[PDB]
Amino acid sequence: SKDRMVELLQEHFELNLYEARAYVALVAFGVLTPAELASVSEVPAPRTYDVLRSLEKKGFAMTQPGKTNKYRPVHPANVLEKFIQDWQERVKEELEAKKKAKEELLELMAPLIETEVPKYGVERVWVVRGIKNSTLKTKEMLEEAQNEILLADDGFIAVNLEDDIIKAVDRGVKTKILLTKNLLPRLKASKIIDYAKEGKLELRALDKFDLPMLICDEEVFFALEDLAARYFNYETQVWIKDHRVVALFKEKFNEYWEKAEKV
Amino acid sequence: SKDRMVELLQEHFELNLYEARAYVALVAFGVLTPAELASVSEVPAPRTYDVLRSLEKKGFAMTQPGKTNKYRPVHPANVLEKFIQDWQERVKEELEAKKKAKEELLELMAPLIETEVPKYGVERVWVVRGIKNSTLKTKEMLEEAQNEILLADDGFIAVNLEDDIIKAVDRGVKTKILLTKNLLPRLKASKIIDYAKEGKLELRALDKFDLPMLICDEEVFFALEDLAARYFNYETQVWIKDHRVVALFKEKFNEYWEKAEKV
Amino acid sequence: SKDRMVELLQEHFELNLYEARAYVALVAFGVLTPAELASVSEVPAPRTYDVLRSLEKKGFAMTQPGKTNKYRPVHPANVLEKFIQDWQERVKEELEAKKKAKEELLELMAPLIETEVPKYGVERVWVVRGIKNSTLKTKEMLEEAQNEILLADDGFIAVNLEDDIIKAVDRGVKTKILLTKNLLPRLKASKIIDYAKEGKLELRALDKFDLPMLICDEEVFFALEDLAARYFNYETQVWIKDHRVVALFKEKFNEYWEKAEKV
Amino acid sequence: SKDRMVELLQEHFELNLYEARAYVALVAFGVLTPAELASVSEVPAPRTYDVLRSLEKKGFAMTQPGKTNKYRPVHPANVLEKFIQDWQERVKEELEAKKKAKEELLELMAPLIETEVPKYGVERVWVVRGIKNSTLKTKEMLEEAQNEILLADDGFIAVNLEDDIIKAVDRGVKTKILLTKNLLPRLKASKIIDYAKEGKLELRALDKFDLPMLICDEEVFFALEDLAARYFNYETQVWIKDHRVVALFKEKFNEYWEKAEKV
DNA sequence: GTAGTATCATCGATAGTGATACTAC
DNA sequence: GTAGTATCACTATCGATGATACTAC
Repeated sequence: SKDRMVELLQEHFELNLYEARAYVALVAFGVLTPAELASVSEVPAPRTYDVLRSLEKKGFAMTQPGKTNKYRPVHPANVLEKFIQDWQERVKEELEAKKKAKEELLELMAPLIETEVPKYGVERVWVVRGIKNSTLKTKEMLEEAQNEILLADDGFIAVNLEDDIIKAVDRGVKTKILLTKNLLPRLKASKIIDYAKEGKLELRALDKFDLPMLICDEEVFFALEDLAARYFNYETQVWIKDHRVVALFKEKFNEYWEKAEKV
Repeated sequence: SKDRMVELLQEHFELNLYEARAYVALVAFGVLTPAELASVSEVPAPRTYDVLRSLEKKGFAMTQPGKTNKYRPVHPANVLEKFIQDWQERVKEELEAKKKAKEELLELMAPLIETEVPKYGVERVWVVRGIKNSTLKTKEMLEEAQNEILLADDGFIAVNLEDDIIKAVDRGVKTKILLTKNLLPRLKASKIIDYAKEGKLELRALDKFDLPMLICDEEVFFALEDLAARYFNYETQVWIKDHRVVALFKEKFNEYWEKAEKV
Repeated sequence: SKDRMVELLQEHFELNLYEARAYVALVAFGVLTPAELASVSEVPAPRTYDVLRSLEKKGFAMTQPGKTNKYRPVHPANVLEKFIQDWQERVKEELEAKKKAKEELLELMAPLIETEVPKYGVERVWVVRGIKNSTLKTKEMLEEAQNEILLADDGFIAVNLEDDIIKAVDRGVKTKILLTKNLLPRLKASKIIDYAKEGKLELRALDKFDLPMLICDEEVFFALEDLAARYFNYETQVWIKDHRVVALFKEKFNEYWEKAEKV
Repeated sequence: SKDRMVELLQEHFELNLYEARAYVALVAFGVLTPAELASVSEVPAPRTYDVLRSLEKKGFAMTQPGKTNKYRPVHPANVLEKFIQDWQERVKEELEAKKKAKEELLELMAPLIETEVPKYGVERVWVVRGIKNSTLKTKEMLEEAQNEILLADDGFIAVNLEDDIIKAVDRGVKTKILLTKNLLPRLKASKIIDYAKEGKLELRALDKFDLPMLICDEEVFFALEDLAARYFNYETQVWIKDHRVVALFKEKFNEYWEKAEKV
C-alpha cells in the first residue's frame, strides 16, 4: 500500500507526510514536475515546489533546474541504505560524546559525592524555646551521640537526662559531666554518680560557669541567657551543627573542665 | 561547576532542566525530601514531586521501602554507565527496525520499479545536491559501466563504492583509478589491492588536481565548486550523458593521469 | 497601596505574585510564621511555607528554624539596593560575553563574507529546451558579459545574436567569434564581419568542430547532441557557471581557435 | 562553524533558530529570496517569509522595493556592533526604572516602618542563607554599633560596607579589622587604610584563620560551613545577640588578633 | 481550473507561575 | 480547624509540520 510506504518513510527515515508522499509519487511515476506531482498525489499544489526541493537536499531526488524543474527519485535501495549508514555514524558520534560527558560529570561530582546521611537534614541550626522541645532535642543529641558527650549544666538538664545519659555511655560514647556545686545534692544515689565512681563516665563540679552547653559529636546546644523568660519556660535555646563552632564551644568546655574537680 | 553538570545532564543523559538540577542536588546533599529540594535548589516547589518521581523512574534516584518522602541519588558512576549501556541497546534495536522498514519498502516498491525502462530514462542531465549525496548517482554509473571507468576521486566521488568497482572490473570494464595521495592510506584496507597489482585495473596517485571526476562509458560526473554552497551542504554536482562532453573531461583526466604515480 | 507595592516587586525585582505579597506582609507585620502569613495575606496557606523559604534564599527574609519557623523581612533599602547592584554585575558580564561573541562571529564569518551579488541566484546549473528559452539565456549571457565572449557556433548567428554580440562588443568586452566555414556566406552584410574588419572583434572559421559552445565570463552554454531532437527542436542544452568547468571548455575553444581564420 | 555561528546568534543576539540560520545563509550567499533560503538552509519554506521579515525588523537584513522579495545581509561588523550598543542603552534605561521603582517602594513602605521601634525586635537569633546575603544583616550590625566592632573578614562578611565602618568609627566606635593577606592588596585607597594610620582604627593582616566573624557590641555574625550548601548558594549564616556567646567569639577574635601584623 | 507566489494554523515539549485536594491529627 | 502533605492547572515560547490565501494567467 502507498499508505504503508508513506508510513514507513515517516517513521524511520525522517521525512514528513508531504515529503514522504512526494517520494512515493516520484518512485511510482518516475519523472515529475511540481505541477505533475500535485495531479498524481495528495501533496498540495502550493507545497509541491518546496517539498520536492526538500527531497532534493535530503538525497531522495535528483533534479533538472529550468523554467519548470523536473525531478527523478533516487533509487530507494541507494538512499534508504545511505540514510541508515549515515544515521549509524551519528549514533557512533552521539555515543562517544556521552562517554566523554560521563567521564567529565564524574570528575565534576567527585568533590560532591557525599556518603554522610543527613538526619534533619539540610538544617544545621534549630531554635527551641519550650521545656518540652528543649528535652526532645537533648534526647536526640544523646541518642545520635557516637563519639563524645560534653555536658556543662546549670540545673535540671543533667538530672532529667540521666536515663538518656546512661544509655549513651553504655554504647561506648565518652561522657564528661560538669555540674555547678549547688546541683550536687540533686544526684543522691543517682546512676550517674554510680557510673562516675565506677569509671564509666567522668564527673566534675565547679562553683560557677557563665556558658553552660551540651556538646554531642559536632553538635552544640546552648541557651541565650534571658532570666526574664527563663522563669517563663519560653527561654530561647539554639542548636548548631558545625565543626568550627562546636569546636569553639569545646574549647570553652575544656576551660571549665580543666578548672573543675572530679567527684 | 553546577551549571556545567546541569548542562551535561540535559544534553547527553536526557534530563530536563529541573531533573538535571534535582539530580545534582540529590548527589550533593545525599538525601532530600521534596520540600528540602524546593528550598536549596532552583526547582519550583510544586514541581519537586513529579521531578523526583521522574528521576526515580529514569533510574537517577531511589526511595526507601519505608516512609517514601525522602529521595537519595543513584551514584553517578552507576547511573551514568547504565544509561549509556541501555541507550546503546535502544539504538541497536531502532537499527533493526530501520533495516526492517527498508527491506519492506524495497518490497513494496518492487512493482513500481518495473522495466519502463525505466520510468526515468532518455534524460541525459541530472543535478545532485550535496557532496554527501555524490554516490547516490555515481553508484548507478558504476553498476551500468560496460566499457570503461575513469575515476579521479577527491574522496567523495565514489566513497564506499569499491565493491561495485571490483564488480565492474569483473565484467570486463577497463578501470583507471586516480587518487589524491591522502586517500591511499585506506587501501590497506583495500580490495582493489591486490586487484590493481594483479593488473585487473590501474591505480595512480597525485598530490593535486582541480577537477575531480567520474567517467563511465559516455557518462561524466563532476561537482561544481562554491564555498557558500558547501557550508550549507548544497554543493552542486552534475551528471551528463554526452559523448562530446565526456570526451572533453576524458582529455582532462588523461592530462591528470600522465602525471600521476603508478603506485 | 499594597497592590502597587506588589506590582513593583514583580516588575523590577524578580518576585512572583506570592513571594511579592509575602515580603509586603513581612514588611507590614514584621515577624510572621507561615500560618500567620496566610492570615494577613492573599498567599495560599499551602504555599506560604515554600514561598517564605523562597524569600529566604532570595535575600528578602531572615528566619528562625524551628518546629514552627518564623521569618523577619530584610530591610527594603538593603535588599532592593543589593538586587540592583548585583543585577548590574550580571549585565556587566552578559555585556562582556556579547563582545567576545561578536569578535568570534566576525572571525568565523571572515571566510564566508560574500561581496559578489548573484543575478541568477543560487543556481549554477540551468537546463534549457527549445529555441525561445535558449535564446533568452544566450541574450542574458551576452548582457552580463564583462570580460570575454568565446563563441564557437555550429549554426545560427546572426540568429538575433548579431545585435547582442555587437552591443556587448560596444561595452568593451573582448569577443571571439568562431563559425563553421559553411556559415560564412550567411554574414556577408552583417555588422559582425563589419566589426571584425575594423576590427572591433576577432572572427575565425573552421571546417568542423564537434563541441560548439558559448562562453561568457566563467559561464558556459552548450548542447547535448541528440539525433535528432535538434529538428524538433527539443534538444537539451545546459548552462553551467563554474571556474573549473568553464576553464575546461575554454581550453577546448582555444584548441579550435588556434585553427583560423575568418578570411 | 555554521552550527557555532547559529549557536552564538541565538545566545547573545536574540535570534531564534530560524532567524540565526537565515542570517548566516544571507551572509554566505550575499542575496537570497525566501525560496532560495528555504532551499539552501534548514529554515522551513513556509517560515522563510516571516523569518526574513523578522531579520529585517531586527536590523539583520534589508529589502529592495521589489517587485521580487530578495534579502541581503547587514554586514556583521555593523549589525553586531549596533545590537550591543543598543542593548547597553536598553539595560541602562531599565536600570533607571529599577532605581525609580526602588525609591517608590521605600516611600510606600515608609509608613509601614514606623516606630515599633523595630518591627522585628526582641529577637536574639536569626539565620541568613547564602554568603551573598551576608551584608543584608551585617549592615544593620555596623550601622547600630555603639561601642565596639571586631571584624575578621573573609571577604564576604562586610563586602562594600566600608562606608559604614568608617562612619561607625566617626561616632566613636572602637574598630579592629583583621584581614587575610590576600585581601589587603585590594583596599586602595582606602578610607579604611588612611583611617588606621590616622589611628581612628586598627588594621591587621593574617595568612589564615578558620572562623571569620563580625562582632558589634553584644552581637556576633558567623557563617557555618558545608560544601554542598555553598554549591547551591545556601550556606547558613547565624546572628546571635548574647553577651556570653559574643564574648566567646571575642576570645577567638582576640586569639586571631594577637598573631596578625599591623600592616 | 491551472501554475507559483506568499502566508496561516495546529501542536507537542518545556518551563515557568497562580492555585487545590488529600489527610492525621 | 490546624498543619501540614501532595499535586494541579494554566500560560508562553518555539520549533515542527500540515494546510491556506494571493496573483498571475
